[PDB]
Amino acid sequence: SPTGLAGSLTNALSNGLLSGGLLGILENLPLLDCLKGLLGKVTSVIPGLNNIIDIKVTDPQLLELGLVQSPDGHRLYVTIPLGIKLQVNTPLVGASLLRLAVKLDITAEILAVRDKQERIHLVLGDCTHSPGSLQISLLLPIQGLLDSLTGILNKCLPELVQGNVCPLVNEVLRGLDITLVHDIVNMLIHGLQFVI
Repeated sequence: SPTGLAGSLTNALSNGLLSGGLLGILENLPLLDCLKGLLGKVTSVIPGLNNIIDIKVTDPQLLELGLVQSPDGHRLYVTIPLGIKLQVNTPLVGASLLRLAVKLDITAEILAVRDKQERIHLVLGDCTHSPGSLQISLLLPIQGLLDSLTGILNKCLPELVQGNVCPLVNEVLRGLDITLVHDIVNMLIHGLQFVI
């Protein structure tokens, strides 16, 4: 159904994000990089035996976007709610240790800026993980390992999602429908409010 800019922008973004192979990106997040003591050297030095930890990611999720327009009408902030499942494993004995639910929000800032030669550009300014949005939740005295783990995932990972997802956001933005972009730009640059 046809609608104003705010709601057009919302679906255009969802669609691009999905079609641009988000979900895939979320499913291939290099999580074992959140782990890089020397008890790791011991496993890597006994041939025929390694990695007593592994993390496969499952069930990527994009929830519905969210839109806010700055008070001076010059700025948009998109909220991008994400969700993954985490299965913590150990190849050595071969059984699941933890299955975890993780939710998280990226927010992208959208700007119009008039250049040098009287052109206007639609730009992705800031694009961060949203502080306070990281939320782990559990699905054998694992709690020693749970609180060590969910602790680790708290500065590593939001910066990891951010780094993997924002470039896609950058891409979906530029690839947007030309008239939609042209309309958005001219409302943002003139402070005209459309988001509601």
